[PDB]
Amino acid sequence: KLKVVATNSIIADITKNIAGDKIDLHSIVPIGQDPHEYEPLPEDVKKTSEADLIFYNGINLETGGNAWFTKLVENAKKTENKDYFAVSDGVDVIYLEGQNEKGKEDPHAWLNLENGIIFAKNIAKQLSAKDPNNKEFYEKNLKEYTDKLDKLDKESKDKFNKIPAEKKLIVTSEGAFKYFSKAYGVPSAYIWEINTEEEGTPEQIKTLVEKLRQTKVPSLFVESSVDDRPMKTVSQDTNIPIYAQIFTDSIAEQGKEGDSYYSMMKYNLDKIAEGLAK
Ligand SMILES: [Mn+2]
Repeated sequence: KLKVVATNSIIADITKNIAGDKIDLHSIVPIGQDPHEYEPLPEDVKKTSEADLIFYNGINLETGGNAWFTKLVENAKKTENKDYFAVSDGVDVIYLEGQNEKGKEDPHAWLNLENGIIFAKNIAKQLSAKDPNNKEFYEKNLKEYTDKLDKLDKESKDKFNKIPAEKKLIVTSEGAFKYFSKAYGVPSAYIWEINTEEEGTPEQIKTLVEKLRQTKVPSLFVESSVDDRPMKTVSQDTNIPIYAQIFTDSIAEQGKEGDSYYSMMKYNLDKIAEGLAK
């Protein structure tokens, strides 16, 4: 069976939904861990060597740890677009605020279901290319999976319409909501823009607090994959309660709510809608 490697639990989850049990999947970044700067383990390095097909997010996700993914994929002598593929190829890339080049991209594409579908299309493409036997299975799973996602996106484009503008702000630690914001029309603020930066300096915190004091935002959120101290601080300083943990860089641990791309997207939608209705 096809030996596949996903860099993180999101891509891995999407992959499972395409490949079912037709492949040997290994997911590098453990659930709940930050996929921006990860130190691949020996099993990770071995599985990547043996892999027929490696999926990563690209658009500047796995290029901290000073390019851990690049170095992973160097050492394993793998070739871009032959052995490994960025599953974000195709997304309308959004860039980080201020800096603006290759390495100014914001990686968080998947917080837009349409992009989640693009990922699935890319994942399915490559699975088929590399394992033509199961081409049909994949495409069938794909069509089903993207329907599931598309429905959900279709249903959610409205969720936020009734939120009073001055409450309508998603606040999370990392600025991982740019795509979400664009897709569902709810602005987002944050303590640090991307996890590769210092995380939760008194300055970032002050900046966010001062922005928040100007709002009537009822709830802050905190992602499942970051230290929550900084946001607790924001919470305390603005007296805005942290309403829910949500999912940016990772799906939930096995069995919890949100433990798949689809249901983490569903969870986020729901919790944020409730959180901001409060
Ligand atoms: Mn992130």
